[PDB]
Formats: sequence, structure tokens, C-alpha cells
Amino acid sequence: MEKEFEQIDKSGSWAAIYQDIRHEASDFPCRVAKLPKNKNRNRYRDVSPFDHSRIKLHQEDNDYINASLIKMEEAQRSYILTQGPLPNTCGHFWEMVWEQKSRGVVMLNRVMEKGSLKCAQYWPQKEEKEMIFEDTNLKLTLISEDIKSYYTVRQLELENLTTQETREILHFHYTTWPDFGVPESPASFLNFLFKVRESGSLSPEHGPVVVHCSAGIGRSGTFCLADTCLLLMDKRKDPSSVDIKKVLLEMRKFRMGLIQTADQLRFSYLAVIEGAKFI
Ligand SMILES: [Mg+2]
Repeated sequence: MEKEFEQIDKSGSWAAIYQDIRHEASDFPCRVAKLPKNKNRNRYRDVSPFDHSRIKLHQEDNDYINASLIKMEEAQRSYILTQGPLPNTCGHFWEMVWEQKSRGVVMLNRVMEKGSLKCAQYWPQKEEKEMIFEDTNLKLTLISEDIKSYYTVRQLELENLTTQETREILHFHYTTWPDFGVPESPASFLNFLFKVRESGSLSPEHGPVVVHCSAGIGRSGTFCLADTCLLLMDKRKDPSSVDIKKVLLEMRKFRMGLIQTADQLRFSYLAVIEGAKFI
């Protein structure tokens, strides 16, 4: 992978490789996402979940949420990629976390970036000021918060108000992805991924991890692509047979737009290369 990276870098063909992936990426219908009754549940008109892989809310009237299940068969890893919650979809977001039995939520953006709101403040900021989502009958409480230099980890408690059952959720918040471009080094991003792994949030004893940024495709795609490639390098008899382009195209069968720029594609290669040297 490193020799391939050096060749693409020296030939200046990141844009060409990226455009070939965009050209060959799967094109599946998103009929449910485009229904008029779901207009207020979507953040960007160009980012919708495919019907075949969308997560359904266990709701009789409207089961729609902009979220997709990415199921990586060989790696035995699943992820739910979703948009950053909207002011009216926070209850739906936490209903999905509850119903899917997720242990972790991975957030790759700040609430405000470039002076604009990228997602609703969907979790409580103080222990004593819990949030109640009346539409989905859930209460959410901040249990603890550990602020580090490149990321913050929070323990949240989700309570189903109907039964009074509770579930503990870990919120992994990468707070240092630059407003423009990608990080210069993948070191902090890889340390973040390893901290998510260590928590058990990506493990098969739990529901799939819920990952989002604003659209849930750019930085979200880089997170899952790096994690899956590293797992395959550890599992395979020939780790050099792991082709990041092929893994990305496989992921793109489940949600559109994963990796939004040639810069993110180059960053994903860099994170996999540096991650493999570490592992
Ligand atoms: Mg306090």
C-alpha cells in the first residue's frame, strides 16, 4: 500500500483515482428518503440512505431516519452511518441508538464549524441538566465527561421512560478535525479509533456503532474505511492483498458518498498505512 501511495503522490493522480471510484460507485434507490413526509427529516438534499440498507425506526406511523447499516461481511464489522441530528430528529436519533442496541456513538465534527451549525446539540452538557425527548419517550443524562486534547469521551445514560430501563452509551467526540481539508498527520485520528475500539463499541457483543459528522459520509467514511482495512490486514493470510479502493467500493454499496474528496481518500490511505505500522 505504501509503494502505491508514493506512486499516486508522485504522479498526482489522487483526483483521477477518486473520480474512478465515484464513477463506479453503486447507484441504488432512495425512494423512502424522498417521500414528501420525510423532507424535514433530511439535512442535505444530496445525501440520502439507500432503501435496501436504511435503518428503520420501530415506529408505526413513520419509520424514517437518515441512517444506513454498513455490513462488512469478511471483516465481521457493522456500522450505522447517519447525518448529524436536526433540531426535530434528536428523539429519532436516540430511538435508533436504543433500538439498535448500540454501545457507542462516534461524532467527527464540532457543533459549530466555519461559523455555522453542523448539528443539533443532541446530548446534555451538564450532569444536572438532562434532556427529555418527548416524541420517543427517552431521557438522556450526562454521567461523566473526559476532555482530552484531540477528543472528548462522555458516558451518557439513556432511559426508556415507558419501562424505566436504562442503557449506558459512550460518546466518542473527535473535536480536532480542521474546518478545511484533512489533518496533516493521521496520528490523533488513529489514536481516537483505537480508543473507540478499546471501549468495546465496535465489538460483536453490541449493536453497531453509530457514526456521524454533518452528512455522515466524509469523515464518517474515513473512520469506518480505516477500521475495516486494519481489521482485514490482521485477519488475512496476505495483508498486502487488502485493497482500500475495493473496501471503499464495498462500503459504498451501503451508503452513498463515503469519502467526499480526493484529500479524504489520500488521508484514508495515510491512516491505514500508519495504522498498520503501529499494529
Ligand atoms: Mg458542573
